[PDB]
Amino acid sequence: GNPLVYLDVDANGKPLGRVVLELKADVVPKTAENFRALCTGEKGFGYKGSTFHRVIPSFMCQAGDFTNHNGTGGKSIYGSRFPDENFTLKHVGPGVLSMANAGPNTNGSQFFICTIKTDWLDGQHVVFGHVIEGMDVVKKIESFGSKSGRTSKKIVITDCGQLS
Ligand SMILES: O[C@@H]1CO[C@@H]2C[C@H]1Nc1ccccc12
Repeated sequence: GNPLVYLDVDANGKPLGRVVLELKADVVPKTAENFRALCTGEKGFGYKGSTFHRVIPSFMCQAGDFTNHNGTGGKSIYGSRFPDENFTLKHVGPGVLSMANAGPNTNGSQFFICTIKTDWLDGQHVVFGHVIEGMDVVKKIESFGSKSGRTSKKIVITDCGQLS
């Protein structure tokens, strides 16, 4: 069974609500497991307390750099980077959960949730899940972004974890 995990997100300390994500461990077990474990914090580090640092309306919301908080950092539960597992899942529309990277085989912890079909990323970013509920919360996050990616409020993952 695929994990169900959640992100509780605030904007300047004000709750926006909860995003619930299905992780496709049945297709990309290593990538799903990394994200699941970073939600629970069970390795001693993870997403709790970190930010959505790059948010671009009509594109995507990017988070997961819990070390440098600016797109340069993050790390996986395996090491500083891990290979692209596969590209079987595609960026088919809004709600897709996919790995940010810095080129081939540079997955760490940064990730993005799409607010549009980002099919030009197929074959280059590992898709590993989708939004089950809370896409309205993703839209609220999106509303505090801008074309440069700079956010107009501090968007924080106040809490995260696993539901099943
Ligand atoms: O080691 C890799 C590559 O450098 C950082 C940290 C980690 N993942 C990642 C993903 C997107 C952007 C930058 C990075």
